Amino acid sequence: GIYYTPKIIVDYIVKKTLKNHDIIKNPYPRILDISCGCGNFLLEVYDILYDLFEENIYELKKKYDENYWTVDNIHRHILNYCIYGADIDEKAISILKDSLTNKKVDESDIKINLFCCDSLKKKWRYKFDYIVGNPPYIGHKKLEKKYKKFLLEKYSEVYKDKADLYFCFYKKIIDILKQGGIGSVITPRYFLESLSGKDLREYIKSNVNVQEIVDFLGANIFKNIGVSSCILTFDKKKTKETYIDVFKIKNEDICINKFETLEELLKSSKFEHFNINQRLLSDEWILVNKDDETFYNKIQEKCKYSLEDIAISFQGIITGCDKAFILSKDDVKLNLVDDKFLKCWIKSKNINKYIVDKSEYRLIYSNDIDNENTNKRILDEIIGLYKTKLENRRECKSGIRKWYELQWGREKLFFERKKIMYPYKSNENRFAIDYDNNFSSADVYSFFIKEEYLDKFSYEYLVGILNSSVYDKYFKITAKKMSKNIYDYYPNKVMKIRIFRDNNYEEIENLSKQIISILLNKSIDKGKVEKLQIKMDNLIMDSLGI
DNA sequence: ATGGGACTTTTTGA
DNA sequence: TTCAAAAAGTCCCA
Ligand SMILES: OC[C@H]1O[C@@H](n2cnc3c(NCCCc4ccccc4)ncnc32)[C@H](O)[C@@H]1O
Ligand SMILES: [K+]
Ligand SMILES: [K+]
Repeated sequence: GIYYTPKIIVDYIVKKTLKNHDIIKNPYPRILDISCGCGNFLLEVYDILYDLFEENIYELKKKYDENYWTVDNIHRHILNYCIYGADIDEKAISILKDSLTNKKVDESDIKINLFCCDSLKKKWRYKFDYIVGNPPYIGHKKLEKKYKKFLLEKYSEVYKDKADLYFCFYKKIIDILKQGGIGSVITPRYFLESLSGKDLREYIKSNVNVQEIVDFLGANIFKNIGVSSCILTFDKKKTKETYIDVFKIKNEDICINKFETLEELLKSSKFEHFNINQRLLSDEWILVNKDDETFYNKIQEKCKYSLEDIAISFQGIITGCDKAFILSKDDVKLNLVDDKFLKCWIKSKNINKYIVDKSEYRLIYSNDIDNENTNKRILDEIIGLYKTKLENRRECKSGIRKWYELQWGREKLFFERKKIMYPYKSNENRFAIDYDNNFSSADVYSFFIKEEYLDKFSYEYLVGILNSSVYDKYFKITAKKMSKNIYDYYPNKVMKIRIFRDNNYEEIENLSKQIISILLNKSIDKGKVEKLQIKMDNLIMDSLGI
């Protein structure tokens, strides 16, 4: 339903927009929260406004109607002309209306600008000086399909495919912000790097000046909520400089109440600060300090190939109901399944650097079951146990897929070959050579080398550089940060990784072969692997001139 | 009970 | 026909 923003963040966002407002020049500022809820932001806006008017009451009295500008009239003026809110939930609006009314503690029917409505559909009849708040976050699975049709038709500039509802709130906030106005919101951080956020990033960069980005990375800002947050402050002021302040957290384990204010935390050693030229932003926003930019640019300039140039990428199997098709390799039910139907099956946790654990699970590649009479035992006793849920998959409702078939069985011959596999979400680079024809779900991605690039790049060389500390840091510069100690390792970024080939190729490959050989023996002395990795990292840093 | 850690399905638009 | 993206993740315990 409704999510509670921490008070320290609310106060920071309100101060960000109002701390330098010239109330003498403009005593009628319009401040709007478009998903105000119970008024976490708007009630704080009231307090800031009240002090602002009271500190300058005599100056306003002298400059303007001296009967209008009294301390006793500040409450009425704020509610009539300054505070605006919208929310879909009428109970929240009712509570906020009482809270705003009780700030005074009837005289005559004071009107409060609170709208119970869908903020994305409301005919907004004027623009606003300042916009603050915390919009709803709803992804592609959890957003109602009927509503998505409206968003795709009307918010197509920021919303396509797997985009999120809060993209549209960025759009609406920008569109109804007054010229010279200031907006400050807390949203998920994912749009900063995600493929879905590309159009939204283009919309922001070309319509507002981004003053500041506070990136909390994987820190837990909302207690008991699995989301990662950032704060964006932007304006429509005519400026020539357009440089962004970026505050990036250093330690994700920090608790947000370290000081009384967020400014103390931002200026502390817990955060790093650097500046980014908004004019230099491409479709991607590479937000790193100068040392990392130099590091990243050296590697990009030195590497003449990308993984996409040399490799074929694919996502793993999607059965659509794992419990129906995935069995423990020691399950007695597998005696019913001819081994021609059985594939080795691994999870993301089975991928280490350079090699995969031995599989403990088997997939029934049910697409190869010819019909329901020749293998009735498998259908009745294993797969049919989940027949109702299997029939509710989209391709079964439409008749594209039989009820016992895998939803997305892919191509078997893609998996039954030497290939490289990596987990879809990890704390570090973990690229392994698969020797055992392992299948996997979508928590593991795979690629193999194009035949015309085999004489330039071997699998052993590739897992060598890809698992190095250099490439771990290099990938994480632009990688999508998901939660604490987790990055997405998806092809839309993994395949952009650039690779090189030079005089160190042979020794890097040989070091990788030694690592693999040690990792695969029984009396495993894991320690020497670390020494070999350090030597390989030195060769790689020498190659890339870092 | 909360807060922190290990781990990751299938729905969905294109 | 069939690809790949998506954390207001999910679930557990001390
Ligand atoms: O969570 C943050 C706050 O945000 C409010 N809020 C959500 N969503 C809209 C909204 N429009 C989008 C509607 C999306 C939708 C479509 C179908 C069914 C259910 C939701 N407009 C104004 N406040 C909103 C919530 O009430 C809450 O207080
Ligand atoms: K006057
Ligand atoms: K988080």
